[PDB]
Amino acid sequence: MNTYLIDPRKNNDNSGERFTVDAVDITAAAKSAAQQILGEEFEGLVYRETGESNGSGMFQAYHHLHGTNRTETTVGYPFHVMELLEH
Repeated sequence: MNTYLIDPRKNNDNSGERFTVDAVDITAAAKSAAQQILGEEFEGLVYRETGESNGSGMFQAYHHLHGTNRTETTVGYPFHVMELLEH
């Protein structure tokens, strides 16, 4: 298990409020972060907008728009996910 530092960025009006999640890897961390930012009703996934694969970067959540038959839509604004070593 690893720890990741989450900055919700525009999701909290760039207030500077940040928090951590625990996850096995960065993509799992980004999904957990999206669930925390967007609330219990969010079910979806995330894709990467910045950074190297398996490394820190900006992520964007998306989901299937309920009531429709096809196609994804983004949810929320991008947020940052960073590996964090705890002591």
